Amino acid sequence: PQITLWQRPLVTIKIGGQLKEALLDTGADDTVLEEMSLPGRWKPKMIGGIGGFIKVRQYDQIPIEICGHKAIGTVLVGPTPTNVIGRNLLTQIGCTLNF
Amino acid sequence: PQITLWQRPLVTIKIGGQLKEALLDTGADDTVLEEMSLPGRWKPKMIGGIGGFIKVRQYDQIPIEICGHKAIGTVLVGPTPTNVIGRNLLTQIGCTLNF
Ligand SMILES: COC(=O)N[C@H](C(=O)NN(CC[C@@](O)(Cc1ccccc1)C(=O)N[C@H]1c2ccccc2C[C@H]1O)Cc1ccc(-c2ccccn2)cc1)C(C)(C)C
Repeated sequence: PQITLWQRPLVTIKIGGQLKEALLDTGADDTVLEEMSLPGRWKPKMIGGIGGFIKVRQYDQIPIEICGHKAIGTVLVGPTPTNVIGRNLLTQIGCTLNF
Repeated sequence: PQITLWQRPLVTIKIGGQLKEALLDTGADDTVLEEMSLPGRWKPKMIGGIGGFIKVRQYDQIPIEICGHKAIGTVLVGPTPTNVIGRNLLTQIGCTLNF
């Protein structure tokens, strides 16, 4: 689909069998979601944004659906102000910017 | 043009008679650039992202050119870790997400 940007590019994602709302963010390198539970062991990671950095838990090879498009990749979990889908997953669903 | 997301979507912008590199950020509500001088009146604003909030100066009706596409709008100036082009300007150059 083609999503204009007059409003936030919020979409429904499915992870761990649950539906959540997330922001398609071309400015984000990675994908970070609000506190939730995920299987397996996690690794530490520090991600930086506009206001500084936050510590997050890194889970790899996690199945995640974005607007119906299936993806399997790294999902970060921590105190993010909002759920954000970064380029690591945007590339998996074949997303591009066009103008 | 069509910008892939394998790498950060960086483009050249023209503003305040200066040439700078900025990031096309669909996850950004506003456009915020690192410290620079801009003409006209301004007012303080607190914007938040991963990490918390930072204080920036808000300049309105500022002419800007992105990848050859002219537009005008609000430009924020402050201690942002990187130059960001938000939705307020992405819409003007007809930028959309596609997959
Ligand atoms: C390489 O680092 C990243 O890609 N970080 C991601 C990220 O923050 N991306 N962000 C964009 C993030 C976001 O879109 C997330 C958000 C969306 C909605 C609500 C709250 C947060 C954002 O903050 N948006 C705000 C925003 C941003 C600019 C102007 C106005 C506004 C208003 C808000 O909409 C861009 C960015 C890139 C690099 C550095 C950086 C850091 C250190 C060193 C060098 N560079 C700092 C900011 C993330 C997510 C933490 C993985």
